[PDB]
Amino acid sequence: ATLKDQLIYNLLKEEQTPQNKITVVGVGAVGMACAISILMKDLADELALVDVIEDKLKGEMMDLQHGSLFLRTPKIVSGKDYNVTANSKLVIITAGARQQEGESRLNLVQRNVNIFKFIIPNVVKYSPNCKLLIVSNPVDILTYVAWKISGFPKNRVIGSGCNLDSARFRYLMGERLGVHPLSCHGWVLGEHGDSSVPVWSGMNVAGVSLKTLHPDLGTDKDKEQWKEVHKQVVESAYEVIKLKGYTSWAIGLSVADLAESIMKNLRRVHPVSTMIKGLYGIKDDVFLSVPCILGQNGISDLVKVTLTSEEEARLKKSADTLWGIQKELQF
Amino acid sequence: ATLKDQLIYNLLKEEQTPQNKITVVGVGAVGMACAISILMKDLADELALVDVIEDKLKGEMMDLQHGSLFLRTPKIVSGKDYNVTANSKLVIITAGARQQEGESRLNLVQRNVNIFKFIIPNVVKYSPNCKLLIVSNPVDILTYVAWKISGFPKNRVIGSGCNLDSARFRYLMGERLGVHPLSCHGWVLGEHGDSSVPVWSGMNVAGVSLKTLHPDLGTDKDKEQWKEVHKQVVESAYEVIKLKGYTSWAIGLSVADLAESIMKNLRRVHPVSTMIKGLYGIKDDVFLSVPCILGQNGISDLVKVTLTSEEEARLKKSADTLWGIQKELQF
Amino acid sequence: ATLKDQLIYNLLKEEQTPQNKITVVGVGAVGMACAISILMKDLADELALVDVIEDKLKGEMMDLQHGSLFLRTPKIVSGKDYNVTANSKLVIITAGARQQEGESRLNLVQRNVNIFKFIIPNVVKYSPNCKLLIVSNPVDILTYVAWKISGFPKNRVIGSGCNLDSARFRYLMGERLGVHPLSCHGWVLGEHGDSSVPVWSGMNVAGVSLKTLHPDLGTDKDKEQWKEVHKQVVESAYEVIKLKGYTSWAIGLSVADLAESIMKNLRRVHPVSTMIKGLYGIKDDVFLSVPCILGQNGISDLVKVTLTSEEEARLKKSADTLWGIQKELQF
Amino acid sequence: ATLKDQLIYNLLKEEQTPQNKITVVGVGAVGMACAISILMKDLADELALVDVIEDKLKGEMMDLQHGSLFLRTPKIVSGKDYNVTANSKLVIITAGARQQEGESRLNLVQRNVNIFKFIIPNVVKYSPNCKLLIVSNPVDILTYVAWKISGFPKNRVIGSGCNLDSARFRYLMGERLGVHPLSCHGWVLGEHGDSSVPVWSGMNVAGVSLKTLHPDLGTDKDKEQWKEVHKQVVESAYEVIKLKGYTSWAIGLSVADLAESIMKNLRRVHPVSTMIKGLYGIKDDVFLSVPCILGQNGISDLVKVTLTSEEEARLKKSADTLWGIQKELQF
Repeated sequence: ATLKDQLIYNLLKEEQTPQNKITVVGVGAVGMACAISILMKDLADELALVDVIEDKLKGEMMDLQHGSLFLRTPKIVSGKDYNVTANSKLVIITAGARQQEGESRLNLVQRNVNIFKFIIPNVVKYSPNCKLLIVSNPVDILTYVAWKISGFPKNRVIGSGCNLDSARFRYLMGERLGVHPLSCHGWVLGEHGDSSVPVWSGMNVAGVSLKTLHPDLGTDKDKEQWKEVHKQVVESAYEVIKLKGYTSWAIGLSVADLAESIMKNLRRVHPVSTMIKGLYGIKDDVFLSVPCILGQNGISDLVKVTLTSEEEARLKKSADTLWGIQKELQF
Repeated sequence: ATLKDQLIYNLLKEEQTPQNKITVVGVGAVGMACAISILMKDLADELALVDVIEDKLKGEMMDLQHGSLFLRTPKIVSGKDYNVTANSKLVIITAGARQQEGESRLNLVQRNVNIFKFIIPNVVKYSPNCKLLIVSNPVDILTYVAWKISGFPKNRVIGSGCNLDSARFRYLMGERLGVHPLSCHGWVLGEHGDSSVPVWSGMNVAGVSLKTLHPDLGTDKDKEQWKEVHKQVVESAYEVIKLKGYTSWAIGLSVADLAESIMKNLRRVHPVSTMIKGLYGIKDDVFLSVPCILGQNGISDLVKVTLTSEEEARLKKSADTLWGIQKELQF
Repeated sequence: ATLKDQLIYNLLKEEQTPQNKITVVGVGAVGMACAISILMKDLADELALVDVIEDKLKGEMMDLQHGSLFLRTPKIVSGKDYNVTANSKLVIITAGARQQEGESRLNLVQRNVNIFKFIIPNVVKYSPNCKLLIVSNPVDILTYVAWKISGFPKNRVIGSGCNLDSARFRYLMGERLGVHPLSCHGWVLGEHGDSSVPVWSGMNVAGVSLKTLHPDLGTDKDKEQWKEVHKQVVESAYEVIKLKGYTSWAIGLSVADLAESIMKNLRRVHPVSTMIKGLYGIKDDVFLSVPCILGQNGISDLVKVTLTSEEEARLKKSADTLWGIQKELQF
Repeated sequence: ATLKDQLIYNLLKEEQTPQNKITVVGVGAVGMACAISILMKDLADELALVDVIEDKLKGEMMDLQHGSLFLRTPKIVSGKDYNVTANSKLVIITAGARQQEGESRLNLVQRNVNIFKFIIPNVVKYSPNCKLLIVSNPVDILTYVAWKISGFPKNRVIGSGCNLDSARFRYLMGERLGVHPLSCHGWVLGEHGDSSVPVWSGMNVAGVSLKTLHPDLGTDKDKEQWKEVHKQVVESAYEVIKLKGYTSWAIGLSVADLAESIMKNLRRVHPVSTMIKGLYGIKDDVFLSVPCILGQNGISDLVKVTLTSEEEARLKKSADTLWGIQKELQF
């Protein structure tokens, strides 16, 4: 008899079905940051990695596996075939084309659509009940694309949206005030990136309205120039990209935070990208970041934030731009 | 009055001395894996990053800072000047030279020595009471170098040594037996890399000696070829390097495990590289991996593993090789 | 419209089926220690508490609920009706009768049987696929009882058995050696309590056999009297009971450790009580503690520990005693 | 040579100085709930327990020690002599007299003063640099007493105050709205207990003011009777006490949350009891709960919450009552 059979008496042939499985698609810096963050928060009993570059994929998988002693996620697998993703509760999509210099936004989105036309039906085939969390940029449009291709109901297709931007906002707020960002409250909503909307009316510490204490907050008459905070939020990513080449750690952490609300059914509120038609005067199928209640069924509820006519106007303009692109897309 | 002063009443101007500070030197893939692993285990109240490449350094720092909302380490700093490292309890060195094409080993090692002649006195100046953890390769030699340059007592200079190799060994063992590596015990000792020694006599599950059940275990007559496991331990790292270009996650996790024993004064036993002269038959000032008890004073105690004459012979040969290299070095 | 409906837009009416639910039966000190340990390790998305004393039950539930802000288990429920336990993955039984003055052991055990005849079919009705973890004393016998009543296969009925005794053993060993118990290995097997068997041959640090270094280890000629360690393992529990009235924290922590292996499918090895007929020379349907691999299907595999004829004799004597009691029982 | 000395080579005689030590005074249900919560959050490298009932104290200590394998706090000690508390960073006081039926508030406070006159100088003697966290009831007065006796500056004497009441408020808010309490914001301030002040103006989700959406919020004209939420907060403890005899778990969790901000220097904002003279028109040395920034030096800063004249009036009346008692105290 083998050493194993001398040492160990087997009771069960186990038809291994994963109970809390997560898949990350794309093993670039973003995908791997998501993976390590997920592994270190014990959110999954099985982690699957998928990418088209087989050697890099295998290398990342093995590197993680070699750290198993220090983790509590007993199964880490990878493959270019989507059968490795079967029965995932949550599938995180980070794959996508990188925008070349002089490439139009439309062209970039169409390249990503061509990628998603392959990824999404494969994901859906093997995990028809999963939640989709889209991290790939441009996230609002790509969440829309994932939604269109998957045929999933809207509660189950979520874009990372302005979750990280809101985290950055709160970090900068905390630095200005000398308070941990957990205790600084403020929301960045709408379209991820330059057009996002900082909701000044909601910024507070301990329930104290900053806008109330300082009525010129976020305006051009503001002597403390709080507008810059938002400008910094918008530009931070660029700066990080200018400095180290890309951004990864912060995105990975924010994505793991989302994953945690979903996998643990927390019903926390996160600013994520969701199908917003019928709100704020928006009449098209577009996805924008609003505060959403996240749980085991994805987005169950939305918070209705009261906005100024100017803030609503920004949202509508974003919706118009997004739709102007989306209607050109070939599925 | 400013918004801050309308919102916040200050009681104290605080000369904040960090109480649980860790420094990582080198922000390549290894250093950043160490940093993220440390941040996600809440081991430090302040993390300092140091490197000579300033833009990359700043970018990595900012990327981590942007995730502050999701972390419990309130201060992350960086700089090329070592004054940012002041008052660290633990300093982790991952920096080192990369071997150029056609450069001899002695030359490469000498370049690392010259680098350490700058790094180490700077580290010691600002944190004279710290523990030094050397991760840079070749790790046994560079740990010797750090020890010589720092003038620290030997309990406070630790090389990562065979900690990860032992973790890999336990992973592979776990895969062969169908058991989590936490419950599979086995030690890889001696010189990190090709010359390491798998201590077959200690391999066990639930205290059951595998060698006793299978006396040919690890020999050439072993029909199950357990030798291959050790071979894979040695080679897997090369494989990962061939597949993805480098290794990072597993080393980061194992280093964070070491850091955890040190920062929490756990007195767990880890196979790390220590100045082993006067034990195990070793007669030169060399560092080799043995099981060490790690706590807040670094290595306070060593486990004396009973070895066969053949295992002892391998350790002595490693010591002779290491000393043969070290005596060529100029300090 | 209500405030909620002005604030929140609902997308979904959710039939929420909990995905990682745990039930604790009995809210005495042991049950509540288990509950708090489970809540602080984030093992469950729903925790159900059950007991016959309704006011105490409700109070404990509310007290836990009031700490929800500090926890990551979004649903805590309680009730005397077992419908609150529906769809549990793991059900932990701590309930049992207390021996009255002048009541025989057989009588006490029979009362526990009669209690289990109510509890177990109710548990099974609402969670037919759960794992049962029996903590109630006398644990080997009551685990047998739960197994008989439930009709579950043996992989799914687990007694806490000698898990805590082994933890205590490793603590005492750690105290003697100056090493954390995580790095001190030793197994207490067989019948929980006075008759348990310390397996001296497996006691080790870093794979170094203590028995090999010290052949008299655990015998009567042992000048260091390591036997006393086992004695203390047996007696410490009495001592704690004499000192504070009962024991709770350590058992709660050890049970949460078991739960963690089960809920996360870890396949770690734990010394738990399992139906051991056909192994270790045992010929009756009795439960004894051996090292078991624990995962999502309960006990999937057992480690076959090499024992001396004397150790085997002790196990057989325990089996005969247990069967001698069990055959008097009426189901 | 002993087995230990054969197995282990000692490098260091360690003058053991704790780096992150916490003391809990009082091992009643509250003290032990604090202790288990602290142990499970890895906030201390050493935990000291102190109480006057020696057998109960020893029993609790041993019970915790037996769970060491499952914890990462390597030293747990206890004693009636305060020398066991030496060099604590944080000392949590839960000891105190229990109010008898018909005992006046003044008489109860004086009994507690007599207890504190023994406890506090002993604590201060052995840990002159510690932060004091007073949990004993009535907490506002006893924090004042601890402050007077210790001679500590006010940043270093903190009362648990309305931290738990605010947590309960947020729990109830979450239940009314279907949102996790982490995402529900609301503050209970002032005097702990019936006279506490729910700050309706600050209640919000995602920065959306509930008071703005529902102007009658918290008034007698409120058709949804949100006032009841506060009444429930006030009464919850009584109910829990009526049901199970006392309250423990929630307090333990909230206290551990405070301890975490202090031990990790987080600078989070918590509603804790602090010396409030010179604010809200208060002219006496009284302690009330306001939002405080908590870190390694205790309370470094206060948030200035804008209150209505009615809310201020409630605070002033509380201050008057507290002072009316405090001026009768004999030190």
